Amino acid sequence: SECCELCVCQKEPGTFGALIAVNTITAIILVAAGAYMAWKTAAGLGWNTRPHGPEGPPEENWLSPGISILCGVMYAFKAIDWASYNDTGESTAFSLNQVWYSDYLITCPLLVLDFCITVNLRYKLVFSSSIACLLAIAVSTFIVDAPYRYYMYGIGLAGFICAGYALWNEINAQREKIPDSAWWYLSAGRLIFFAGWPFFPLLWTLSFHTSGVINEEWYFILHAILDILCKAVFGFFMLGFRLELEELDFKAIEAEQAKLEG
Amino acid sequence: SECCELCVCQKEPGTFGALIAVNTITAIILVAAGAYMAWKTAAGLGWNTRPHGPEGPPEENWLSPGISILCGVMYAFKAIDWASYNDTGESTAFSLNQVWYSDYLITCPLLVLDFCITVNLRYKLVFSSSIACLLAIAVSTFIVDAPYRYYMYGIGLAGFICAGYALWNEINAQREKIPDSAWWYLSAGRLIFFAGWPFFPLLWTLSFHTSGVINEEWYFILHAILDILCKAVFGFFMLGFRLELEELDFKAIEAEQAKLEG
Amino acid sequence: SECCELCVCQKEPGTFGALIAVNTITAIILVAAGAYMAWKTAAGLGWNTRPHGPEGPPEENWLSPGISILCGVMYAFKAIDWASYNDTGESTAFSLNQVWYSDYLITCPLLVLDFCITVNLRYKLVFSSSIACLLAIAVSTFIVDAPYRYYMYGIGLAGFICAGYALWNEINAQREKIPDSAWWYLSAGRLIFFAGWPFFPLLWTLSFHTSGVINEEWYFILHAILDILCKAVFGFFMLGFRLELEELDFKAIEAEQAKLEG
Ligand SMILES: *C/C=C(C)/C=C/C=C(C)/C=C/C1=C(C)CCCC1(C)C
Ligand SMILES: *C/C=C(C)/C=C/C=C(C)/C=C/C1=C(C)CCCC1(C)C
Ligand SMILES: *C/C=C(C)/C=C/C=C(C)/C=C/C1=C(C)CCCC1(C)C
Ligand SMILES: [K+]
Ligand SMILES: [K+]
Ligand SMILES: [K+]
Ligand SMILES: [K+]
Ligand SMILES: [K+]
Ligand SMILES: [K+]
Ligand SMILES: [K+]
Ligand SMILES: [K+]
Ligand SMILES: [K+]
Ligand SMILES: [K+]
Ligand SMILES: [K+]
Ligand SMILES: [K+]
Ligand SMILES: [K+]
Ligand SMILES: [K+]
Ligand SMILES: [K+]
Repeated sequence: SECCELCVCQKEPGTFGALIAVNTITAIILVAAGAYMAWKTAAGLGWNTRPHGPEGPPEENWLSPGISILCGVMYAFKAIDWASYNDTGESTAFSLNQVWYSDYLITCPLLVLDFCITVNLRYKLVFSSSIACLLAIAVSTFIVDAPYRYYMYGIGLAGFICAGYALWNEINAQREKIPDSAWWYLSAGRLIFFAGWPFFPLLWTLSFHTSGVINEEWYFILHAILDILCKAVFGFFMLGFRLELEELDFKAIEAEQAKLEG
Repeated sequence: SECCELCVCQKEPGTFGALIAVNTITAIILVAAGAYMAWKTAAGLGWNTRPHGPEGPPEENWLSPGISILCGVMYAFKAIDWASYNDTGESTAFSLNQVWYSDYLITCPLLVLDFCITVNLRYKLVFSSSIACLLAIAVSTFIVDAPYRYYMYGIGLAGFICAGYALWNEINAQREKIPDSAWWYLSAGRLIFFAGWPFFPLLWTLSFHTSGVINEEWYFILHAILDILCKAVFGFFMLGFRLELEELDFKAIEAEQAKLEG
Repeated sequence: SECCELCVCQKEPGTFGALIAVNTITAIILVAAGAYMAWKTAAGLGWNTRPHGPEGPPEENWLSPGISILCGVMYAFKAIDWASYNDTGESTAFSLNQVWYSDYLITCPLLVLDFCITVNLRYKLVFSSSIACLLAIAVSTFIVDAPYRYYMYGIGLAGFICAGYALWNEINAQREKIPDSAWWYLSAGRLIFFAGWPFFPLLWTLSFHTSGVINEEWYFILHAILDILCKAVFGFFMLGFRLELEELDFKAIEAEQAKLEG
């Protein structure tokens, strides 16, 4: 039928509790992580919350909490949607669970931008737009029928590997500048970027529409954990990196000022 | 049926004259207001149209006329759409009247940005993106079915109140800088922002889909007046503010130059 | 029926080879042109590929290759879509051939921006957003029914003529600055802009939905050539302009430095 054997549209009303629970929990996690990040950025500069200043926190210091909070709002909307599936058995009109990877568009162009701004990686906009385009091909690979979904997957994967290589090069060409104390958080966010991301593309090969190992319910459940790790946990490592940099900057400024007085 | 009792889809062909008229009138108003604003910005700097310069009017001086003109084009498209409902009785393919608050997305992210640029309010992009996201929840609250539209409304209203509080704080933390002559126009645009906006959210509670006091025809008619007051009249007050600032700046420059010669 | 007499939906499975071929060829052309442009921008500054520097190529030097490559990816997706029409006889779920001029949105706001950045034309964002809005009216004129498609066409054409006039003025008010060596490429990209663009609007008058001279198959075939000329060939002239400017800049810097040493 319209709903494939392994879809959430074949599940009966009353059997969606797991999905609502997972999505509410992730909404809370993402929103609260983003709120901690927001508090940390507002409260102060470095690890010891040094008073910001007249201009306040930079506007890019809000990109990171921003994504986490927005993804949490998205997940709350998804859980509201899943609750309609539990009752009416037929979703909402505004379902963020209908189009797969449609929310990942926004989130990704915002995260790659974050990384590229914080680490001062070059071609910030280039990278961010490339990822938006590769995550538009991702949506397509879920909608487009069999033979052509694999052709589209090929294009998307080629570009993903190309952009990944270029990104790797950029981070490794900024390693010299990045202090060793701040590199821990960077390498952790990179690890999240090079392992965690390829996971999204490989889970495709075992998905409900491709193979059929993971049914749509469980695919959705797994993409929630992956979002906690991207979005939320990526931002906590990037927040850490930022704070380390800002504490080291405070230290450097204070030392420069000591030498200025002396 | 698909069309609720109090909808424009239940109205017979030939009974849409009022809607076409209102929407054409508002199109004219918004476009002409934006054109006056455009002329004023191009012609000169302050109230006495002081010759601009080599670079010309700043690109942000076009955000304000821009929105008004675009909303007027939107309303012209809406009136064309309403004319098809008057004749064919079944709308156009490209109807800006189908999805409610879908046009408000663009207009709002552009207006909050305007305010934040002109008054130099901090977190410009943050505020503008927050409003875009809260006006995406607004569209949802019109499409999503009963129980879940109120859950979504709750999220949207929470964020609206949060962003409103934050905005209020920002404007009041910039009051010291803003000259008293320019504050008149600011307080008027703020009044339009804190009263006029909450009106949009409260009319929801009495709308065709929520309660049923205001049928979709009249809801549409009221949202046209509200757009004249937001968009058009908001920009005339903001244009006024800008011009006041620019005239005071011209005065300050001329005084500084007199002291430079002396 | 839903498909008009002169549409690609009336063509039988197996008769789409021409469309696939044209769209694959254009995909290759656009991608390869954009890749040459990308190589040229990365490799060096001017015509003689002068080593760039620490910061590398400006982020706007990627807007031009970018569009060409993205339009090539779009056309590859279109050819994949056309192959489904050749086999299944009913398109893909993600068809870039469904909505007419929907891809032109992105491409156009990116190209006008390019021109305005490279030639330092004023009102860059204004122009780019105007074109995005006029190319949203373009999509409408393909979907909206008879009487109202001509009303929308009128609005779109009025704005197109207005923006065209304003653009002409801007380029002619920057002619004095632009060196004569670089003007060749500029006038060629302008020629592509003032002739080539009006072609898009005039082909509308003879299209499958308006008149019926050009059926949708051949309209699609012609819009592919027009994209090679816009996108691809526009960027090769703009790449040329950029390179000329950069070689002249290198020359000027080297002369200034000779005088600095002397
Ligand atoms: C926070 C959101 C994330 C990390 C989403 C990432 C999405 C991708 C890395 C998409 C990957 C792809 C697919 C699974 C579909 C098409 C092929 C790829 C590789 C672009
Ligand atoms: C110029 C356009 C304007 C002023 C539109 C504003 C729209 C809102 C303030 C939306 C308000 C909300 C709803 C009516 C729906 C969801 C809840 C709110 C408060 C976000
Ligand atoms: C690279 C993409 C290009 C050059 C697309 C350009 C599209 C236009 C110039 C659209 C023109 C118009 C229509 C054919 C429909 C509505 C009326 C116009 C003039 C805006
Ligand atoms: K901070
Ligand atoms: K950042
Ligand atoms: K998300
Ligand atoms: K989804
Ligand atoms: K994050
Ligand atoms: K002005
Ligand atoms: K402004
Ligand atoms: K509007
Ligand atoms: K509407
Ligand atoms: K306005
Ligand atoms: K270059
Ligand atoms: K450029
Ligand atoms: K294209
Ligand atoms: K098309
Ligand atoms: K190009």
